[PDB]
Amino acid sequence: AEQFAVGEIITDMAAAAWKVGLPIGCIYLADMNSSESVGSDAPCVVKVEPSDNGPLFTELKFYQRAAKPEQIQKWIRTRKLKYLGVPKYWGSGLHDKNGKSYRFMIMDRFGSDLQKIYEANAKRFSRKTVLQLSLRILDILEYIHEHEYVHGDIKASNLLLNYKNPDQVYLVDYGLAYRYCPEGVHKAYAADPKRCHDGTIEFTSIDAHNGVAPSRRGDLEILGYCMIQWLTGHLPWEDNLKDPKYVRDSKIRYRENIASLMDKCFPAANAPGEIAKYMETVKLLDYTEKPLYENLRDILLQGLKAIGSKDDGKLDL
Ligand SMILES: [Cl-]
Ligand SMILES: [Cl-]
Repeated sequence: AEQFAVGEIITDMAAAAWKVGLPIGCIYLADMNSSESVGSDAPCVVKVEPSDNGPLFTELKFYQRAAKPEQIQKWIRTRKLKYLGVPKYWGSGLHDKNGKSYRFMIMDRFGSDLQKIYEANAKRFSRKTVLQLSLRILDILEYIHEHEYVHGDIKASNLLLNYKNPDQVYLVDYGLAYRYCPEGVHKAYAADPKRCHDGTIEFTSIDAHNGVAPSRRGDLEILGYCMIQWLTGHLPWEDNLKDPKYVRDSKIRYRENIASLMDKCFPAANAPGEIAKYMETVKLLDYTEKPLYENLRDILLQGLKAIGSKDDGKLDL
């Protein structure tokens, strides 16, 4: 069912006016209201779903709580970042059509996802690329964690490049994001009956596989599996993804013996040292424990030193 009449003007709850464009979930190009049509280079998108859609409500709440343009900018200034890969929230509202109620949200428009680019590079990213991606993902994770949320589903298809700057990567898709710490009260080590989702099976955390709610260590664990996938094209459990108990068993055993994971994934060869160190540091975290993000970033910075490079913000894609 069509949710918009192309080129109509929609007004958000803050009375800001936007125009709807072509598709690019149900996502359309959007821009500020003007005499012009919305073009292919539009700086925004409008996400629209029925008002009873759970994920868009969850996502909207995340964006309203943590992604206000001046909230992000303040954090950038105070932590001295070049940028922060949390997309900006521009507004939202309610839209009725054909007697059905819809929710809509306006957010930044992006370029390509990383999964497309990974597959065009024969399912490899270079070590330089992986370290630079991971540093920026750590900035993002620290931010969202400090604002009471975990993502639980970090992967290359949820990483998008700035439309005007291909060295800036953004983490998208908060429809299934979890408020692990509402009002500073950490959730208990247990399943949340309100949350069904377990992340993406090849990348998800051991906590998720055990059926408990995702926490901060889980996000960092997910990023660890992504790094291996990106560097090598593979994960050990990739042929058993229809069998969750196998995937969990494998992740548990490999966490208990990280050297065996390194031998498995970097076979007959030295493993890049930063990856084992990253994983050893994450392994030390308890469920409720606050990560030492700077130490994790130091581990990756040492990997850049090791290859004759530095954090110059260049993703080399
Ligand atoms: Cl804040
Ligand atoms: Cl291959």
